[PDB]
Amino acid sequence: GFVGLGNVWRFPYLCYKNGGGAFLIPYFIFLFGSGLPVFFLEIIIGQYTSEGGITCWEKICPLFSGIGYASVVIVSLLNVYYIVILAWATYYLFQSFQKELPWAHCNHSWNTPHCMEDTMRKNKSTNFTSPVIEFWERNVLSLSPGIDHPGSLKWDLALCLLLVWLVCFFCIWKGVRSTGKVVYFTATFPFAMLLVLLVRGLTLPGAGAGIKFYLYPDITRLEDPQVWIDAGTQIFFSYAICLGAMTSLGSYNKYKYNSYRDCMLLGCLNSGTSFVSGFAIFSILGFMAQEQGVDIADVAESGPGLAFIAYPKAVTMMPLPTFWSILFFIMLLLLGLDSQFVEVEGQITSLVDLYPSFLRKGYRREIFIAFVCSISYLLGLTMVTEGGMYVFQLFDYYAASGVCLLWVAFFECFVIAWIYGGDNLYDGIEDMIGYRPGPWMKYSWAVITPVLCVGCFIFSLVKYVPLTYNKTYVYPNWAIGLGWSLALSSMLCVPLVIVIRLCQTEGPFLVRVKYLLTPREPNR
Amino acid sequence: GFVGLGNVWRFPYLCYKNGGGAFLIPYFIFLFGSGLPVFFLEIIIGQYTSEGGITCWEKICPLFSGIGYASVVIVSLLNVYYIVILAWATYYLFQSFQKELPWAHCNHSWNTPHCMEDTMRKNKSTNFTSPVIEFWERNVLSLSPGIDHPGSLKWDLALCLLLVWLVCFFCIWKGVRSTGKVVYFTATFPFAMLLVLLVRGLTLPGAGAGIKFYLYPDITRLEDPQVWIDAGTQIFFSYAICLGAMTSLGSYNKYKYNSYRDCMLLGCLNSGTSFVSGFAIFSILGFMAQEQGVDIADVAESGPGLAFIAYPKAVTMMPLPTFWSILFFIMLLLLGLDSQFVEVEGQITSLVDLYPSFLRKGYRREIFIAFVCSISYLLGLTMVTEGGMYVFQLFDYYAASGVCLLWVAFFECFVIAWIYGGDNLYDGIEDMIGYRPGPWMKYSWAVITPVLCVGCFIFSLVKYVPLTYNKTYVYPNWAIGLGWSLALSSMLCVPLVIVIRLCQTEGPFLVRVKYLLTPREPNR
Ligand SMILES: CC(C)CCC[C@@H](C)[C@H]1CC[C@H]2[C@@H]3CC=C4C[C@@H](O)CC[C@]4(C)[C@H]3CC[C@]12C
Ligand SMILES: CC(C)CCC[C@@H](C)[C@H]1CC[C@H]2[C@@H]3CC=C4C[C@@H](O)CC[C@]4(C)[C@H]3CC[C@]12C
Ligand SMILES: CC(C)CCC[C@@H](C)[C@H]1CC[C@H]2[C@@H]3CC=C4C[C@@H](O)CC[C@]4(C)[C@H]3CC[C@]12C
Ligand SMILES: CC(C)CCC[C@@H](C)[C@H]1CC[C@H]2[C@@H]3CC=C4C[C@@H](O)CC[C@]4(C)[C@H]3CC[C@]12C
Ligand SMILES: CCCCCCCCCCCC
Ligand SMILES: CCCCCCCCCCCC
Ligand SMILES: CCCCCCCCCC
Ligand SMILES: CCCCCCCCCC
Ligand SMILES: CCCCCCCC
Ligand SMILES: CCCCCCCC
Repeated sequence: GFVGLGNVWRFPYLCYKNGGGAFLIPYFIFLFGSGLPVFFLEIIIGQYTSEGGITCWEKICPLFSGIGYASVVIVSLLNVYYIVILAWATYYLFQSFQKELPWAHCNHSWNTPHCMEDTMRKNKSTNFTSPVIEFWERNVLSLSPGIDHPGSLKWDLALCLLLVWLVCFFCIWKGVRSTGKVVYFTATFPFAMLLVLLVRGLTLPGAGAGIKFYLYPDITRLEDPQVWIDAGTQIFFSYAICLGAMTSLGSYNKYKYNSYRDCMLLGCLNSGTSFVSGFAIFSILGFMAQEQGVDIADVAESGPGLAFIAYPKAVTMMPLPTFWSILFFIMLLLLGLDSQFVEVEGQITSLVDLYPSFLRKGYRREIFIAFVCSISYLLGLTMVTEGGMYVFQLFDYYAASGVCLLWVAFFECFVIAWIYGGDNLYDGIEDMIGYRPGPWMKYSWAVITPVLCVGCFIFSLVKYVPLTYNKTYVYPNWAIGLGWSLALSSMLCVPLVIVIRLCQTEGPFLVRVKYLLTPREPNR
Repeated sequence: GFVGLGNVWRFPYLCYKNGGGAFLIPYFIFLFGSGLPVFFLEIIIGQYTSEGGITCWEKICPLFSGIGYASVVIVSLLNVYYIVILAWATYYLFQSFQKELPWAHCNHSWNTPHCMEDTMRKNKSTNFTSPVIEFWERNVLSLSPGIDHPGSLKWDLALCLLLVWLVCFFCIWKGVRSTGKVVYFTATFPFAMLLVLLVRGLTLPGAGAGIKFYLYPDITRLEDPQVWIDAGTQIFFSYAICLGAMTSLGSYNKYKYNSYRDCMLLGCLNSGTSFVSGFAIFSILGFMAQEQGVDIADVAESGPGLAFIAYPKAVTMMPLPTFWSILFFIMLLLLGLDSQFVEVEGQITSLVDLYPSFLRKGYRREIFIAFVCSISYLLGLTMVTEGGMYVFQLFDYYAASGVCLLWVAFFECFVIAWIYGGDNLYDGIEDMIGYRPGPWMKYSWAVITPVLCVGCFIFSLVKYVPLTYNKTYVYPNWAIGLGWSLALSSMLCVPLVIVIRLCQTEGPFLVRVKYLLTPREPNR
């Protein structure tokens, strides 16, 4: 279940946004420096404590327990916008049940008269747009001029959003497993369809330029600090780390269990599939580039939904457009639904034991399931509006990416490396997994991750570039302040809990900090 | 370790030889009818008996125990020629240690003056040959006019053959594990390089025609019975079934072990990698087809070594030819060496307990290791000669493929389905794997496999077409008789043992057959 939408949507969009292969160098650097390190860190914390996200930190250190609450805020904010991605896929699937796909040609009402089939884009107001972009913006999104103009709500997406929310609600309400029936179909189908797209994508006449764009890096983009943050957060996003799910996932694992092999295996496949999937989508872009006579960096739309622009273009070029289009949206929806079933249930599982005596399992719990879904439905309803795409971009860049992931990832390593000690963790690890691992992990949590986290944070601050959508829309100042509020909401959690914890322990600050620094029953 | 030279070399050659996608329909039919069925059959026999190839049949049925000896003959004959494939790869690797690859251009001594670089083939004695083919036939094989002309021995291959034989001898002699050190590098590297070739192969300008050739079938070829036999034996070859290795492999498995999941998983990946690998090599052929202005069915050489013609052509188009060429031959040699380490040690392990009191572990055993390797070295030395390629084709088509695999596969199912009973096996299976499986297996061993095995055998006999090499060389009558002798050697083992055992049990034939039909201590 390592495959998610991030690997097929977030990764391609981020890599496309950040030049070409210039994304890869920070991507693999962050992978081998922190990603697998912090992934194993959370997994082994879960195994050592056999406890949940917030509470395992309490076991490791009563102070700096705000990391757990920060994770809850991130997962909550993530679910609010992650579901809207599934809403688009569901709408596309519904539109893929018609004989001729709507985006195959642009002669319908919503298409701007300046549209022209990609086949004639080069064959024949110099700026000519494509049907695939038109359907996504003038039909699926009804893009408004700006975030300051919300406009009329699009009920089509709202209904699709309600459906996916209801599917998620019932699955959690009825304790339905994340993978339905046999896990194989839920597993091999994403691989099969991805390989179907890859074979089609590579075979495309323009795939050569796309792969060269995909792999050959640009050192100039490395100077811009945004690529380092995005690559670092990409890994943080795809592995679903710093959200408390992996700590819960490691909880179920037995004390005597070789989680090291699982983490490095599941870690490399999750990134490996993303890298392979990057070949397919970027191969499409090269084909679109030469067919349209437009540069690869400008042939697609640099906003979330690159998976909704290049991949539906491939299914159009597939032997049976309708057949393949339906299957793609099925696997796309499948990769998102299973993620939601696990990540949504994580916070309620985190919330139910967070505030007991009121959320007892049963009547109190069942209404809470709808309560979480409904409030998050109204909040997720904002992205449905015509200008809700821009709000979505703020949620993607800030709520569960950007500085927020770096800050929490830093404190996860900062606590374990110094307050708890990387050497002290190995003593449990060799007891648990049976053998003491090498020095790659210890020198990553203590040095590589803290250096990478702060350096990206600091260089971001001095070289501050405001967030832009489609590299052409400048956000208003208030929206950036609103966007930072989501990030500040999660990051402020750690310091806030520290102050509360210190107050609880009346006494000299030094005595109080030392008292609560002591780990409390780390393992049983 | 499911990947072998069968998936990277045997499948491409067979598919290429038997038209295009017309190979696939019998391929998947035989897969789902017998391949996974007989694979699980041998695995579950090994698990139920926890005993070796010959002896497990004795447990199931003292009569029809010749299946074990037939497997020994097949594995022995297979090892004699399988090693010569590694000898070619080793020679290619040695030739890949030079700055410029020898087959990149044809201006050397061995190249016929009628050769012309593929780049100039279409750009410019109408039949013009290519350097890649020239290097393989002239420098690597020194192809003689016919099998009736052996000619001078090529010492280069003989030395390479001795080296791989010595590597195999020492690994078995020192009990070295099949996978050296960490299994990961022995495992992920074949996948990585295969995916490197696939990305390069698909990106090639002519990959479109090759995939269409690969997938779109021809019903006319289905009439020819040779495609059904080759597809059936391809599955039998790639899974290394009907050789007694899987029976030994299933022996190590615990009685309470879900081998069903392992078999269907390892079964589908082994065929899945072969199918994916077929895309890469056939993509190359389409690129060679359009660059040479020659049909895909005639652009390569229809003899064993298609992996030595298309794949080295691919690395000549990769960014670092020498770098990738060395890596390819490394993974090619890796896919063969590990197979030899396991399949060679299988027969000595089968021979040592077959004739005890003389092959005791130690001084008697160690000289036997060289004795098996040396005799098989002299026998494998025949394919090294200039005309030894044709002898190799006889070994490929007859010794461990063709009718020989069908006959033994038939009797494996014929014994279990009728003499032992498919229902009786399930009673153990539900006790072992914990749950009774479906009716797909039982109706395959009793109906699908026996119908497929005999039907291919019968239609082969009535529509007899003599074996040909490169679709242009007609073998002499004596060579076919020699070739059938290898096949008749293995198949005749079954009836021979039956007569010997019937003699052992003096009495009425009906009483004797019934007495030895009774299973003897099937499980402990
Ligand atoms: C899945 C992992 C192993 C990555 C896939 C392969 C990696 C190693 C990359 C590195 C360099 C790459 C090559 C670099 C340049 C080109 C030229 C282009 O016109 C076709 C693709 C091709 C030939 C690339 C194929 C893939 C490649 C070999
Ligand atoms: C909307 C923006 C401002 C985000 C606001 C986040 C609020 C709702 C969150 C973030 C940090 C949270 C606090 C952090 C720590 C604790 C200590 C615990 O023992 C009781 C709850 C308490 C006191 C939390 C209450 C709720 C809280 C204040
Ligand atoms: C690995 C398994 C799933 C097989 C790989 C994909 C299978 C399902 C096959 C079946 C039909 C195939 C397509 C049939 C025809 C063509 C046209 C050709 O010009 C490019 C490849 C393309 C577009 C094929 C891509 C691969 C394909 C989709
Ligand atoms: C070179 C060609 C003709 C192949 C010859 C194969 C010979 C060497 C093999 C094939 C079948 C074998 C026989 C089959 C069965 C048994 C019964 C066993 O209890 C003693 C060995 C004995 C009697 C085998 C002796 C060797 C044998 C005759
Ligand atoms: C000028 C009006 C702009 C309205 C923007 C609404 C943004 C909603 C954000 C919701 C965050 C939870
Ligand atoms: C006319 C001479 C032809 C010689 C052919 C030799 C074939 C050797 C076969 C070895 C089988 C074990
Ligand atoms: C081109 C005809 C397509 C008809 C609908 C197919 C739906 C398949 C769902 C698995
Ligand atoms: C010989 C010059 C090209 C580099 C070859 C490197 C081969 C590495 C094999 C592991
Ligand atoms: C300028 C502020 C407009 C409304 C912002 C609402 C944020 C939840
Ligand atoms: C016509 C027979 C030539 C020699 C055959 C040798 C077979 C081992």
